[PDB]
Amino acid sequence: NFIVLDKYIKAEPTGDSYQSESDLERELIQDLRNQGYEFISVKSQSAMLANVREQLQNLNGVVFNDSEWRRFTEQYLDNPSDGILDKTRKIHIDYICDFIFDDERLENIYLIDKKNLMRNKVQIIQQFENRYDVTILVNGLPLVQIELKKRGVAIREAFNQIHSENSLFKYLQLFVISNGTDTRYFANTTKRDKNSFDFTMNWAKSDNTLIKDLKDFTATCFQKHTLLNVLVNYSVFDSSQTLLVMRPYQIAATERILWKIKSSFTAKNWSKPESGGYIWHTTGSGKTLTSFKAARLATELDFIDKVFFVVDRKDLDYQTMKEYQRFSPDSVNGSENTAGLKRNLDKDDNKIIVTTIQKLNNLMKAESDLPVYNQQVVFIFDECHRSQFGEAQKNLKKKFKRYYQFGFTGTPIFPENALGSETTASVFGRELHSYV
Amino acid sequence: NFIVLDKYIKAEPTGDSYQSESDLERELIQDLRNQGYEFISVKSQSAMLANVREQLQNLNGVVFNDSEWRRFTEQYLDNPSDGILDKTRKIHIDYICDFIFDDERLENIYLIDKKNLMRNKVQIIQQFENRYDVTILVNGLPLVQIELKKRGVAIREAFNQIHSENSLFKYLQLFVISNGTDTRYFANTTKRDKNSFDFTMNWAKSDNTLIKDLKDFTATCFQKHTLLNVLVNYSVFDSSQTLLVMRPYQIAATERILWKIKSSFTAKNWSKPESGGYIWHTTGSGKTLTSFKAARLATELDFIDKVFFVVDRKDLDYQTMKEYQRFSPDSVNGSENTAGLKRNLDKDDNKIIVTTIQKLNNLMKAESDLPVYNQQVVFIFDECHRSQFGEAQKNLKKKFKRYYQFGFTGTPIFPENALGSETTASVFGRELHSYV
Repeated sequence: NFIVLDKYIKAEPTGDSYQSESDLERELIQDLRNQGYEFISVKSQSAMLANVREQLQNLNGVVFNDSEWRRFTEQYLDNPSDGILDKTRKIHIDYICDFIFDDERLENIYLIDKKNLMRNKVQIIQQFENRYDVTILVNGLPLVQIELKKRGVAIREAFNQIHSENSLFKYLQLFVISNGTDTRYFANTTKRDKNSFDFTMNWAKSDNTLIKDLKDFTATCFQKHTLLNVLVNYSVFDSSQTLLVMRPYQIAATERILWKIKSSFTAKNWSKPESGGYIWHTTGSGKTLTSFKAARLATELDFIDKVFFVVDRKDLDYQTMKEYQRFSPDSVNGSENTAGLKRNLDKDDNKIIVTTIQKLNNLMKAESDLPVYNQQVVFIFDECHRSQFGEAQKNLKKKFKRYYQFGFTGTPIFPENALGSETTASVFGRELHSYV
Repeated sequence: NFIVLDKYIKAEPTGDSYQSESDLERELIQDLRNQGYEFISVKSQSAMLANVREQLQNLNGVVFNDSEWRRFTEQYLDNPSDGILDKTRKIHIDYICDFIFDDERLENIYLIDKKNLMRNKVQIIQQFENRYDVTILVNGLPLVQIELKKRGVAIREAFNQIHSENSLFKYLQLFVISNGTDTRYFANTTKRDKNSFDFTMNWAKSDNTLIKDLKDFTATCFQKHTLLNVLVNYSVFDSSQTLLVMRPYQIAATERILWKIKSSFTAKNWSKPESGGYIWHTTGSGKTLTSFKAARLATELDFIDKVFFVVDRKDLDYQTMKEYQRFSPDSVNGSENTAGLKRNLDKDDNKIIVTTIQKLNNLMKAESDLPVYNQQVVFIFDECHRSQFGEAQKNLKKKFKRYYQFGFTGTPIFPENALGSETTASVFGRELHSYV
């Protein structure tokens, strides 16, 4: 089911005292091969590229000769004129090459299969030819680089010590830094003070249970679906350009939201006060980012037709829209009126719509039985049922039925701070995932 | 010394009855390895390209990695978008790639070393994956394709029977067709009636001794310097486009001319009536082509400074010039006057000058001790000492001294036809090479 775990797995030390740099390598290879991986031997650079033209065969089902592989190698996969940024863009944005065969038919060669990601074959290798390196290599390309240390190299100086040929090691998205007792991970940002252990991430369980050691970290995160979802569906290549990786509580809340959608659609549920739910992530979050990944994975999920991330305007429809235009390509304005918002409800393929609740009430109190009624519609609020039970919501319970009404709160109106509005007892029902 | 032989070598049958297609293959491989060749085994297509990045190393003295070899393989040597014509042009015209290293220095990668051609390493391979094929493969590239037959396949139908992958076999310049008794050779022209055995060539000795069998043909022509000179210095890629290969008597006459130059320069000879010489090739020759190769190999020979291929104009300075512009790049007009011809004697790097004898007499009877006197100058006449002993020639014996005065005749004035002028007794001295 989920990605961020709910059950605390068994974590035991298997020493192998962690003042070494090879025993934890062997233990890590043992645990990954227990998790059904494949260890091959490439003490070279070209044979690694020979692995790609065989592992990609199973993923695409078509046969290269050597002559097509010349073109595919030098024009698309292994351009010498490219660094880390465009190659990361090739990982996350342009991951398909529209390749022309010598038989002259255009076929789409993938790199990472993103729809049905079980086909994406993983392998494990280690260092060859600096320090000691283990590499989880996905579909021929090296993606995750586990870098190991000792206790004398503390976690702050672990990053601070060290930050063609080879050019193939510019596909590395992550750098899982660990020593034997603490384990942190991050993406390609290499500053000294700011990109220290504060910007890196403690992987954790659902609520607050942080993970430090290796064996528990390997048992949790390095599953196939888990680590491939962390690589693919939960990382944003911002057009700064900067790769941004979600926090684990963000991923957990997004998974609870999307599984609530998935479990509610299969049991024909809509317009129920228990069909909703709400999240409390207060601040220091990038709630823009969590809401964006929730809405973006909702849009492709094919059960629905419209997603309304909708707030109350006090310079928010200019602000958060500017956030979602930062995550460059696509989000449709609810700007500027209730004439053209209907045009946005006519349009598709860019299904995330960011409007204000006031334009929605101006649409819903009039305009005579809109034709976007029967479609499956997901609301993502801000100032949710833990902040309001507003007149717009009872207008909504009057008009709409096939809606999944979710929301976010910054400070929830609990019974402990019930001075403003009610609690959540008949609007969103249960709380889903929180952070404090 | 020479290329076309003067001594009849021993030709003996070593049967191995020639109703087979494998015994003459074995005999041919035995004879070529007796002539100091190398037989490797490539039952593939890619490993043949692996031979190139090792044999070219000795020829250029520099080291590729795999990444430079990607660029050199796909951009220059093995373009998929090229056929036979541009690849033949790469053999004979653009045989150097100005390659940029990954260390960023421009160095000139050769294909065939043309100045000191002993470095050009040859190998021999046979067929793999049609009929039976033996291939002499020069410096990694396959150049000569010996194709073998039997007696039941007659020499006329031998060509007439059969006229990516592989693309490497488009470097083939020749097709030495033989059966076991007769042996013929030609270049890339594949018509039925016209490009039959008439346009192909009987290799021969100096005067008239034709060669038919294999063992004598292998003992004569498949020497390293002999076959590499036939490939390199005695083939013209005409801008028709058509590759033209010289006749053996043409090559023999050119070699006698150039060795007479080489033996006369080393013994400080000039202005002697025995320092000259003359050729009788009557017609059906392309005397334009023989004279062009004589003058062109004279110009690069570095002993001389000026070459005057000079005739008497009856629409010849427009005709033969049009022939030498057909052999596209470079030949300087003696057109149109004795004012600008002096400009042509000032200019260099295009040392072949085609003027008329009348403009020369207009230059030599006046203009007061020209400054192009002391340079080493080779005259190539037409209507030679076997056709005239003209007043221009005694003006020349008055003025010039450092000249090598050669000439051609169509019908020689022998003593047998001495009605017109004298013989050659004090002008060019000895006859050099003839054909009838």
